[PDB]
Amino acid sequence: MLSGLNHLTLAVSQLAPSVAFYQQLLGMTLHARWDSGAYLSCGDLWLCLSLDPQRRVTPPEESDYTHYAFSISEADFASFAARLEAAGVAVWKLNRSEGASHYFLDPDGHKLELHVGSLAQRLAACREQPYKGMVFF
Amino acid sequence: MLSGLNHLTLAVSQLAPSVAFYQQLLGMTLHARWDSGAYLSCGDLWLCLSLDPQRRVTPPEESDYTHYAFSISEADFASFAARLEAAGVAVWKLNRSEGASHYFLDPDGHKLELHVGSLAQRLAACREQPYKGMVFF
Ligand SMILES: C[C@H](O)c1ccc([N+](=O)[O-])cc1
Ligand SMILES: [Mn+2]
Ligand SMILES: [Mn+2]
Repeated sequence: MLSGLNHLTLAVSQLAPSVAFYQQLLGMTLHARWDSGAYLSCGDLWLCLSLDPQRRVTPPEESDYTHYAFSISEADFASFAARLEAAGVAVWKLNRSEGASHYFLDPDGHKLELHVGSLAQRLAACREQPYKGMVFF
Repeated sequence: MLSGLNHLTLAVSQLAPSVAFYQQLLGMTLHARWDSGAYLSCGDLWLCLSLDPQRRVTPPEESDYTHYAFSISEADFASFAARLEAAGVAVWKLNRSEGASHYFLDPDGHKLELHVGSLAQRLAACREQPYKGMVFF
């Protein structure tokens, strides 16, 4: 059967600024780069950045809610979010509707998130403060 | 420090066919559903489906190469691909890289992939036959 996410591939319009964002600013590990892409890891996540002439720099009001959240500990969350803010990283959401989260954009407008907590923790939180119509299986 | 992918959220235009696709066709575990979304898991992956009236059913020629690959074993690959084919799921790309891959579309045009093989396997293949301009770190 399917066993998890093998990799996340993000199309990018300019390879070098995107590598710098994920490696230098977000601290991911860069394993290789080539003329049209790069391979990084973030813990067990395999991230591929793929140079794509079709990728457009997309304002957050023009894209849907599809987004990619990265795990961070409770101890590191606030200072990492504040560092992104001080570095001028654009945002896209302010209301914490799914717990402790910081919502920010990559150079092409990919919607990213820092989040503290697991699915199990979110389900437990939702039992106390459920979303409208929520059912648990 | 970021420790992994916390969750993947896909905006969907119609919640019921998306739940059917991810839970029933793709075999993911449904943990909760509410009026405007659902939480599923696939191995370690926390997947959120978020009902979004801004999501367009998007032909693959009109979206960039951003895509989401799920892990499957080599032994299970061919029968899972055949299941998707029987269900009429559209393919958006043929495989031309190392490791088995099946490139398929979700009901809204999200670009998905079944892939066999790890980052370590890919890096090993690349060291033997580097892409144009490839540098390792
Ligand atoms: C911008 C310049 O071409 C360049 C800088 C750095 C790398 N690298 O670390 O592999 C590649 C290419
Ligand atoms: Mn999220
Ligand atoms: Mn891929």
